[PDB]
Amino acid sequence: SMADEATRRVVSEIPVLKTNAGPRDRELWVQRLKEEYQSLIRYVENNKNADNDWFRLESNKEGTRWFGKCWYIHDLLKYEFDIEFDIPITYPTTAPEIAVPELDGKTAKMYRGGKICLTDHFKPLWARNVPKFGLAHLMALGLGPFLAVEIPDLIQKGVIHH
Repeated sequence: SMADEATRRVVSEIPVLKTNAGPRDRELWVQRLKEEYQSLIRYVENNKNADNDWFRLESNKEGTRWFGKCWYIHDLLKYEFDIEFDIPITYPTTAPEIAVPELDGKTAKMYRGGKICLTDHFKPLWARNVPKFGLAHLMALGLGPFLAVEIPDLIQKGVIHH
């Protein structure tokens, strides 16, 4: 499978997550958050080592609301966008909906609130991997490929300015 090798090439050095727990699940949710932060920080460290340090994320105390920033460089100009998502009750079987609010109504590849349309391939890929993928994978496989198509397009069409 090209699909399987492409997934491995992107995520093989991202720590795999273990705990099947969502926000309501008490000590099991605290454990899943340890795995989420472990996976996120290793992904960030690998990104730094590859000159691709492209996002920052923080959460509320309970790890149910995530927010931060992503950066996309195009023709050597850096474009910054605020990002956010809620953790669904049914996480991690259900994937979170990433919002880039400043892009709300600026592309057909997003729905209301600036929520990114995840491919008919990203969702079944998440589903096939439950519960091994987490927020690092959402960034690497969901938001990353979105920006690599849409930011270039929106700069060309004069929708996004520097």
